Amino acid sequence: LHHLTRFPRLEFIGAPTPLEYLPRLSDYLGREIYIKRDDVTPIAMGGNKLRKLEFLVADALREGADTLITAGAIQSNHVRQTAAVAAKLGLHCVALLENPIGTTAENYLTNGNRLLLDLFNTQIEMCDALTDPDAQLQTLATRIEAQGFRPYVIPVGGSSALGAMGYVESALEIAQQCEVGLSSVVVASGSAGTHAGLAVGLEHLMPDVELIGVTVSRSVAEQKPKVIALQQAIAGQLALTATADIHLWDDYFAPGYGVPNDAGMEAVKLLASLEGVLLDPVYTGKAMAGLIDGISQKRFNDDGPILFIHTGGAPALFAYHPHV
Amino acid sequence: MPLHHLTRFPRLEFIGAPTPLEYLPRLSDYLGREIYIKRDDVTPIAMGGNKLRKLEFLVADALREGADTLITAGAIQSNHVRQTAAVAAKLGLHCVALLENPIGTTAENYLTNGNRLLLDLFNTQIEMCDALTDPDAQLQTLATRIEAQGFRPYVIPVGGSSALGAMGYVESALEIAQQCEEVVGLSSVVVASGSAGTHAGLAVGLEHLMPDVELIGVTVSRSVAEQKPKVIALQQAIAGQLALTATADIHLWDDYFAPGYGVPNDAGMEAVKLLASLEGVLLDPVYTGKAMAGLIDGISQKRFNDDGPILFIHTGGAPALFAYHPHV
Repeated sequence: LHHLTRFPRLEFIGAPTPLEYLPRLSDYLGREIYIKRDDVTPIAMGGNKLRKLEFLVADALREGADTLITAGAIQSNHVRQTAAVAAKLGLHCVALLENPIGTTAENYLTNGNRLLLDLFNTQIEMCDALTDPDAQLQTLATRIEAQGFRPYVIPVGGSSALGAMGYVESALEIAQQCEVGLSSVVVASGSAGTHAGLAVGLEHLMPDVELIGVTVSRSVAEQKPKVIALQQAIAGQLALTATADIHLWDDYFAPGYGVPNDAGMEAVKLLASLEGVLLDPVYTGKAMAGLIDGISQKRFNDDGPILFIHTGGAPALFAYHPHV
Repeated sequence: MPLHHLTRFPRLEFIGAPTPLEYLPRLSDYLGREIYIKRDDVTPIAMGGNKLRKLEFLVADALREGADTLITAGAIQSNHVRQTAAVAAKLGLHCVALLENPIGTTAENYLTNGNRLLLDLFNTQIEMCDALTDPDAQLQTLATRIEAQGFRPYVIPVGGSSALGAMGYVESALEIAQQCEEVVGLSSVVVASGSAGTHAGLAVGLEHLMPDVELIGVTVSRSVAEQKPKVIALQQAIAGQLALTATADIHLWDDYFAPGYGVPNDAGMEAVKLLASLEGVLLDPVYTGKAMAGLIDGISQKRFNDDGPILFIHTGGAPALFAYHPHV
């Protein structure tokens, strides 16, 4: 795994993020539950996207870029973290945003992550839909370049093979921190970089552990090709083999990306009330709902300890309140 | 060596490792002065903040007493209440909160979003009152009612600001001294001064570890005349508990909080926008935005002892941004 040091990398996090036992949640579910606190990173309310940006933005600087361009929903955590990093480094930031849920709710449209974008002086470009994100970002990049800037394009969710190296890094922390008998790891699976990064790292570091991605936007059939593709791409770049099966549960995100559901919201309440831990309605709440039902349906490989990867997202709580 | 009596006070571990102390190169470039930041806003519990350091001592005391319930008070958008509630949930303690609306707003996000929203997630029992006219007395009346239900209550004062709670910031000063060692020779430290525990704890710690550093408290709710005896009372009580003397004068600037506690002002807003746009750092309209506006003006007016490096204590507060939006 030494090839990770060959990639340029900025230091946004520093020390490994905490890995904690959750004794009250464990007592309630009758199962040992641990949490990787990737929500606690120091930049602009934190999250998983920061691990990716350590690599992506290092690349951006290597190319001498002065502008970061990315895309996501109005309430995207990735756009928020990209914009914070841009501000920190004196780079301009252009965000291509969509309204994925057709809401006119004031807090969704203007509060939460979207509010922070304004504080970070993000240039906002609206679009009807992100039907072809890569191509749409490329078009915007040319226009911004025509204005006299030197743009660097960061893909949706920061999920490229390079971005996903942040989660190979996270896997190293996990492996060091777990040295008890961990059986399963649960993570939200969205743009797939987090899932795929963890997949490559955990195959080599903790081969006996089962990694489960809980989809937040797509069926198993649509999502599996995406995760596998990144997995193979990451593996090649690190000069590793990656043969582990990708596991995905798609039962926990209906009626679609960015729409809260009851199981998800109840998971948010459960973690807040038992552990003082804040999840979110779009990602971690749905992923935790998956973990809980996995216990209910005896869906994991065995009865042993489960590690939940907290990827962040809590600023969305304030955007989604009171509804829509 | 000098702060060794801190050992005798029981404490829970909520923070873990020392919080980051960071240079702010873009802010420093703009202000023409070396600016560092102590990131007490980045702690692991429910969006972080200064109040957590106090809770390490207060809640340890509660557990030693056999208490199963935490009672405290503050504004609807109190960070202290939010952090207290989060710790209570984590430890399986009941939490009861006496809340007031200090600004008389009817704005829906102030009333129900931000910190207030999180209170419901932590299952806090919420008690409204017209105003916290006598917080200590009102807390005791509530404690009596709660005790009558069979609960074993532990009353935490507004802001967590008792001599015991303030030990959290004596501890913070130890981190600061260690982090600055052979790295930076600080001239000044700036912190928001509210219920006064943070200011007072830092005052005691810094007098002993870094006596030549100038500690500036920027008031968020009171004039220098009203605030200073509160800080001094705590400073002296903290020193006593540690078998130390504290002879340092307390310094406060009160020019930066008008028109009052919990009301945003223009300079505060501009300080929030400055830190966000230059450093990707999130301040808040009630506390840190106002303290930072003080730091900035202090530089502009040459209010500090000299032209040397300034450390800003980031005490947190950012969830209030979502409560104050779009207006109050």
